[PDB]
Amino acid sequence: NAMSDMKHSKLLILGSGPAGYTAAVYAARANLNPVLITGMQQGGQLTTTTEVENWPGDPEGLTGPGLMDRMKEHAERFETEIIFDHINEVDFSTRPFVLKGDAASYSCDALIISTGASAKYLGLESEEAFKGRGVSACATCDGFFYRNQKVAVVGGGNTAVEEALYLSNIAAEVHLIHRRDSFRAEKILINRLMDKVQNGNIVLHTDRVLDEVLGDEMGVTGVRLKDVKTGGTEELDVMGAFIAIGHSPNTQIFQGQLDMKDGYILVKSGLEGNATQTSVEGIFAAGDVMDHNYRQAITSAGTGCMAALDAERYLDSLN
Amino acid sequence: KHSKLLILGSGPAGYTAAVYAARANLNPVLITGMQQGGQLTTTTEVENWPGDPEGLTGPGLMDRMKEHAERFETEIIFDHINEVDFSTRPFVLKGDAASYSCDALIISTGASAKYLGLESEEAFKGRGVSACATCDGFFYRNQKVAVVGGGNTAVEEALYLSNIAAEVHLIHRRDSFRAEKILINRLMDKVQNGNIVLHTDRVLDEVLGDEMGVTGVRLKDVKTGGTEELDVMGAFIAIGHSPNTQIFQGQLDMKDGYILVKSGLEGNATQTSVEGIFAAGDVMDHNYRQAITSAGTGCMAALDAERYLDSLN
Ligand SMILES: Cc1cc2nc3c(=O)[nH]c(=O)nc-3n(C[C@H](O)[C@H](O)[C@H](O)COP(=O)(O)OP(=O)(O)OC[C@H]3O[C@@H](n4cnc5c(N)ncnc54)[C@H](O)[C@@H]3O)c2cc1C
Ligand SMILES: Cc1cc2nc3c(=O)[nH]c(=O)nc-3n(C[C@H](O)[C@H](O)[C@H](O)COP(=O)(O)OP(=O)(O)OC[C@H]3O[C@@H](n4cnc5c(N)ncnc54)[C@H](O)[C@@H]3O)c2cc1C
Ligand SMILES: NC(=O)c1ccc[n+]([C@@H]2O[C@H](COP(=O)([O-])OP(=O)(O)OC[C@H]3O[C@@H](n4cnc5c(N)ncnc54)[C@H](OP(=O)(O)O)[C@@H]3O)[C@@H](O)[C@H]2O)c1
Ligand SMILES: NC(=O)c1ccc[n+]([C@@H]2O[C@H](COP(=O)([O-])OP(=O)(O)OC[C@H]3O[C@@H](n4cnc5c(N)ncnc54)[C@H](OP(=O)(O)O)[C@@H]3O)[C@@H](O)[C@H]2O)c1
Ligand SMILES: C[As](C)(=O)[O-]
Ligand SMILES: C[As](C)(=O)[O-]
Ligand SMILES: [K+]
Ligand SMILES: [K+]
Repeated sequence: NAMSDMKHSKLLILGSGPAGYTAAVYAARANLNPVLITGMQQGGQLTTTTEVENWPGDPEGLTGPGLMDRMKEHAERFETEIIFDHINEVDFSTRPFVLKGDAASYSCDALIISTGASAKYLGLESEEAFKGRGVSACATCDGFFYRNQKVAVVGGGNTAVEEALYLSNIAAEVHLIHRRDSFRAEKILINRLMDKVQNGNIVLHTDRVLDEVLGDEMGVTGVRLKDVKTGGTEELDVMGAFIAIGHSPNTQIFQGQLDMKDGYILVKSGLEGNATQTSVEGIFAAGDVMDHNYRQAITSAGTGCMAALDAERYLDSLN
Repeated sequence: KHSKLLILGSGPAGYTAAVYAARANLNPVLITGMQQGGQLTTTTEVENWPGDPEGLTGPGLMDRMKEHAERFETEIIFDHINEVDFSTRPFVLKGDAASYSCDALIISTGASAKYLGLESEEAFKGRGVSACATCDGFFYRNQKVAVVGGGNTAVEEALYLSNIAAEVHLIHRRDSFRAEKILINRLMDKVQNGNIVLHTDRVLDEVLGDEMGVTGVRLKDVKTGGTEELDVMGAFIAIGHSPNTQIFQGQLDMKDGYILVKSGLEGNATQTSVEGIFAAGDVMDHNYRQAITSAGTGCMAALDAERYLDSLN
């Protein structure tokens, strides 16, 4: 443990997802000697999915972990300095910028924020009570515990549908709960889903919200659903409940210091360059932390590249 | 031939759009244009496509993108659009022999090499003036050649030619280059220890040659106006690219040839000034112009179009 013998670098990148690692590749080739803080989820959100089929140019068989191992190797090839830490506090009122991690503090002249997003929970007291004892937000992490069991999935987007598909090969049955009667997942995934609904072991509970997670002193034994149209409730017996209701941008540490809207970092955007510039000159943002609309790996990688070229131009304008 | 979605262009923006459109069950039809695979098919080394191991080549990446689009059953058509009508719905586009219509359109027709516009430069095209080093470089085996330009393309072309030609004369109107720093390091190693010669603070004043082709160039000093002559067998022009938008003039809002799009943080960012027409890649980006950013906006254009098509019912 050190006393603010701060590590200074010209360019600091927060995050080890596709935006952060693409930013590193471009910044290293620009001779910026980037330093990248991985955060607690090394490799980012893709490391919890098993198949990526829309990373353009890859043959059948890519996995999430596989792509992000390649991305780390690529940043390392250009001598990116990669540090396993997690930033818990920042000071952007001062130059150089100061970021406090759990291991050390860091300072920089330019900062790329690509801290991505974390799984959202419903915010129920019973959901919180059963976390780790049958409530989970990560099906690849916890699915194998439910072999031949009944499990629930809550949500109606790409993550929920993918998690229900993944669990259907492990669990005896998957109860997919969603508050409307149609899904916003990719159509190819909806086709796979509906094939398992009519021929397989997925059961739909549309127009439902999770009212309460039910359980004993050991863990989950069911969920109560509420009909969104009538207010009536029913019970479903399951041993596990996977929460797949979206991801929230990881921006809590920047509150009050960057312009933000609904937790997303605002950037210049536009067609005239400097499109990833935040409200603080010299701080740029890339990936899911500033995109509430597209939220793909390829679009995250693309804005990661833009943040590195923006930062390079900004640092060049200093000297 | 009608389709819900037509994509113009077989570069990384077009093919990423096709992958996403195909997975959205839109049955995309993609027109390749004349340069099948796009600009990247003319570079030998791609080192900043994130996640690829050492040794990726342009044609190799673009072969992979095409297979990816084919896997999801994109319909890929070798044709080139010479005329469009956007005042009608569905939109109508005319290729070399057949006509196409669509309810939604993604334009990702990229950019093509600019020439200086000199009379002698025009006169010697195909006879020693070229804008593509990997297409023509083999013809100058152990010869002296010139490259004009100061960006990533000119520096990469001078480096590529330096393994083929005896001497490469790199001509640029300032004394520093705007290429990636790692490429400038490689260039300066071959300047000090190899067969590349810098002619900084120079512009190409005239291409010289005989009845068969180029035999020299006249350079002009940008500070004094004095001139000198260089003996070369070939001149490669690498002064940037210009967006392939001529066929859209008068039907989409444009600025300097770039198609304008909504942009912004609220979605529909690739929407042009015509509802149901979207643009992605180098046709709408004059600032970043990389394969990875083109792929990203091709993804956005496919998701914008899917929402548009859904809204029709
Ligand atoms: C289950 C699942 C499946 C998916 N499948 C696909 C798919 O098939 N195709 C696709 O295109 N997209 C997919 N996505 C989306 C894709 O994962 C994201 O769009 C992409 O990962 C976003 O990249 P990013 O770099 O912005 O953020 P992330 O990948 O979220 O990475 C953010 C990084 O920031 C770091 N970080 C966070 N907070 C801090 C802090 N305080 N200090 C330092 N570092 C921090 C994290 O540790 C992480 O490394 C999927 C997502 C999920 C959850
Ligand atoms: C020599 C060179 C080296 C490069 N190296 C790199 C690199 O290492 N890394 C990197 O990231 N980027 C590199 N780039 C840039 C990269 O090539 C572009 O950013 C990217 O190709 C743009 O993709 P795109 O799909 O927008 O356009 P393009 O790849 O240009 O594709 C446009 C497509 O549209 C088609 N088209 C044109 N007109 C019509 C029409 N009327 N009808 C139908 N179709 C039409 C064309 O046939 C072509 O298929 C390089 C470029 C060059 C020239
Ligand atoms: N294969 C892939 O490309 C892939 C895989 C995973 C993720 N992604 C991308 O990553 C992003 C995140 O995906 P996601 O599915 O995690 O999020 P998402 O697209 O935001 O979906 C959230 C789903 O949960 C529902 N929901 C949200 N809050 C809720 C609440 N409090 N109670 C009940 N239901 C709630 C939403 O319902 P409504 O529909 O009623 O709002 C929606 O169906 C998306 O852009 C996605 O496309 C892509
Ligand atoms: N490795 C890669 O990532 C890679 C490889 C190739 C291309 N690209 C990208 O694709 C885009 C296109 O690059 P590019 O190099 O083709 O074009 P560019 O970036 O526009 O550079 C054009 C170069 O030519 C010079 N120039 C322009 N017009 C001129 C004229 N009339 N006479 C003399 N000189 C002239 C410019 O000089 P000034 O500098 O004096 O303006 C500049 O040096 C770029 O954004 C580039 O980074 C990337
Ligand atoms: C709206 As702003 C100050 O983040 O460019
Ligand atoms: C920039 As516009 C007129 O296409 O919204
Ligand atoms: K996935
Ligand atoms: K290249």
